[PDB]
Amino acid sequence: KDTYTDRLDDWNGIIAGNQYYDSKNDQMAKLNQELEGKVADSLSSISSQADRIYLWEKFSNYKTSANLTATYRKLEEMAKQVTNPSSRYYQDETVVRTVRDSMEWMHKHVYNSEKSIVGNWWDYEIGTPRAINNTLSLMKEYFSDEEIKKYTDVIEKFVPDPEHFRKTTDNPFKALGGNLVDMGRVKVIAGLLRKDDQEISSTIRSIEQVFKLVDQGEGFYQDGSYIDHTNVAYTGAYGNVLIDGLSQLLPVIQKTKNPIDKDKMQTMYHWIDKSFAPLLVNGELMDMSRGRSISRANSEGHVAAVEVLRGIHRIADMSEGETKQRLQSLVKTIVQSDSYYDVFKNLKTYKDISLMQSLLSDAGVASVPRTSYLSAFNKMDKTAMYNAEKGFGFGLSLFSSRTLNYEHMNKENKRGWYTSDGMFYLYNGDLSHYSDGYWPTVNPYKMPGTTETDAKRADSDTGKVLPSAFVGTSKLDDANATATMDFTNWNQTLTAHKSWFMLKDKIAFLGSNIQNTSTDTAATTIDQRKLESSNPYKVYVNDKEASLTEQEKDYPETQSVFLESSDSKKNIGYFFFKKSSISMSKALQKGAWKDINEGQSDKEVENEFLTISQAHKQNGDSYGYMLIPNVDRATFNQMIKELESSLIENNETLQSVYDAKQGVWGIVKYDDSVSTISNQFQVLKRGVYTIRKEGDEYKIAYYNPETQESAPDQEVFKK
Ligand SMILES: CC(=O)N[C@@H]1[C@@H](O[C@@H]2OC(C(=O)O)=C[C@H](O)[C@H]2O)[C@H](O)[C@@H](CO)O[C@H]1O
Ligand SMILES: CC(=O)N[C@@H]1[C@@H](O[C@@H]2OC(C(=O)O)=C[C@H](O)[C@H]2O)[C@H](O)[C@@H](CO)O[C@H]1O
Ligand SMILES: C[As](C)(=O)[O-]
Ligand SMILES: C[As](C)(=O)[O-]
Ligand code: NA
Ligand code: NA
Repeated sequence: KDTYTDRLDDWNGIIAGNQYYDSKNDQMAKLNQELEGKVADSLSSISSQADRIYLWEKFSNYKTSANLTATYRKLEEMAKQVTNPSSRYYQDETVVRTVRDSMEWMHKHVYNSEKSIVGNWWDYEIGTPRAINNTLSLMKEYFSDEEIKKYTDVIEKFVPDPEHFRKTTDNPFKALGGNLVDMGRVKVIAGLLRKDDQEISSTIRSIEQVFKLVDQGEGFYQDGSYIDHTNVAYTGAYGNVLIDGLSQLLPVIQKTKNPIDKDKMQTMYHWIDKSFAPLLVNGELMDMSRGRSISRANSEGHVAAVEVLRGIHRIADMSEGETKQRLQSLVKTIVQSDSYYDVFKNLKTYKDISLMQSLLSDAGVASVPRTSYLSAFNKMDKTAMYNAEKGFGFGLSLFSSRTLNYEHMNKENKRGWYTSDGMFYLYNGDLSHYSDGYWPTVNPYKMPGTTETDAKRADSDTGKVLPSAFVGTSKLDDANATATMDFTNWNQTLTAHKSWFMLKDKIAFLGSNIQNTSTDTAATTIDQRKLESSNPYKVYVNDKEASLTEQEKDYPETQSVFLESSDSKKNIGYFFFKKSSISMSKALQKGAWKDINEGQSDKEVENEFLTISQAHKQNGDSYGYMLIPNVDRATFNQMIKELESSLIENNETLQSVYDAKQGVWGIVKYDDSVSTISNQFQVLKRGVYTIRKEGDEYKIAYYNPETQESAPDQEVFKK
């Protein structure tokens, strides 16, 4: 036909990839079989109505916008198979007619220009328009240009401006990040289908906004942080959509009359290296960056990581030289380190499957274990740490006056209340820990690392920002960093100076100035670990075996707790600097995804959890322990003797831990007094410090979380 048809061909090759199908290809045949099964269920349940109320009973209530998108996506699946020579529905007359009559019908009494948004705007402006564009693009050889325009006009009505969304509403918003990229998958493709040049260029010009790094608001930051929805850490969900979608569009956009400059897109590599890579551990995308996505059963950590990975791979594929090789190496190593999730379970197009296969089999592409790293995403109040030598990841989830604690929207993530109240994540040998139903079964009132009262919480509640701006991480190098959070709980009835000292192969948790003005009880959850019935843990308290029950047992005068597995890479030890009074329990916890996300299944799910907590019955209480993972029993026992005097101070104004072996100090100061440390030096400014001594020279890393600035050494360090 023309260049528009040419671009749409490229698009079809990216969103479906039928030209790349090979029946002898196992992974490919598996996706084909899934699509076959999907079309057969749709065609068999579609109402052979005499013009009935709906096309599919399951998606009948057209008041629930979700049903418009689900319906058109079923037609897209049909379009994918009708153009697949290997599908039993290839060129099938009844499927071609079902798709054509279904479009005329939906366009008749459900989705048209004379309609208004009912329910979610996203379905009307992104979900449905994408499914329609894809359906028409794939089956453009069965539709007339006039029919195509006819079926896309409704998209032009709901989405006429490539710069704003919710345009037909009373309060539209500027499109950026993930939503802006979907604006390209909506208007660039519809523009191609309609052969509308102004639409194409105006939309590509708008998408280019996505390449600019920001220092405020939504978007990617220089330090690797990604914020969306005003002030929510969102690299792992909206960022996913951003890279996933942009990578599909680029090859098509780059072949139109409005290609995008090569230096404008150079920031893509910054996202990959600074924003995405640090959040990927053993093939898992850290949940602290996925917002409300965590409450979706079909998008657990390893699954969400493939959206990013397939996006990175595409980018690598259209790159060249060492950039291509290096990105290739990045994707290869991450995928191969994932022994838990089969990457192919989330590569939904033949070209994506093909790319992955050749990548994994090309001996020319290096696949070397990733090195140690520590990212202080201070612009989104999150910190990611990875130790390659011992093999564990650590995630610190916080929030402040600059960021929302959790997102509960569209009935999703109803109980994420405390997922940012100083919650921590440990990524060890059990790659499935935060998967297999962790979210719907974890007790939402006892999120690991958090200090909270036992007051009941409502599902209808929504996120809040923190009163204090004193939240931040001072990074010294790839293995050492210190963080603090001037914590106040949701109803301002409890406070705590929570601090963390990341010291290469361990993390110290310090909390002081714990006050409670309410009548509820306060306690800090040391941990709530999801167990594997296959790899049971042998629990020790003070080095003596302990038998945990469903009922809470008290362990006063506890100096240590050790969780021993047959696999040392799953071991977790906790060393209490000062004998502490803790309680522990191991109980089967049940729940359903629908409990935390209305749109999910109410099918019962269950998992065994080991919970460790320390109550705080008096004002001015505190806690202090070192988390030491991946070492065996004897090594842990030897290490706690070494750390005997690692606690320097832990009060209302000063918290510090010293790593004698490393010669590294972690310090948090809440005021400007002169603090003398280990009779060696003095720190003089309120803020966060990570200091290392090398001979008589001192390496200083200082960060004032409030002003988001460091300071000349002579201002904060002395002697
Ligand atoms: C509360 C408000 O002003 N608007 C609500 C819609 O929110 C917009 O949605 C998104 C997005 O969905 O990515 C980004 C925008 O920043 C945000 O203002 C919301 O989607 C709908 C449906 O829940 O209700 C509006 O009131
Ligand atoms: C980032 C986010 O949560 N976006 C919401 C949509 O979720 C994404 O949907 C798709 C897609 O259908 O292509 C891909 C992603 O993995 C998933 O996170 C969600 O479907 C819609 C409708 O509820 O709302 C968006 O805000
Ligand atoms: C807003 As609601 C229904 O999830 O509680
Ligand atoms: C139902 As409710 C919001 O009280 O949990
Ligand atoms: Na309630
Ligand atoms: Na509710």
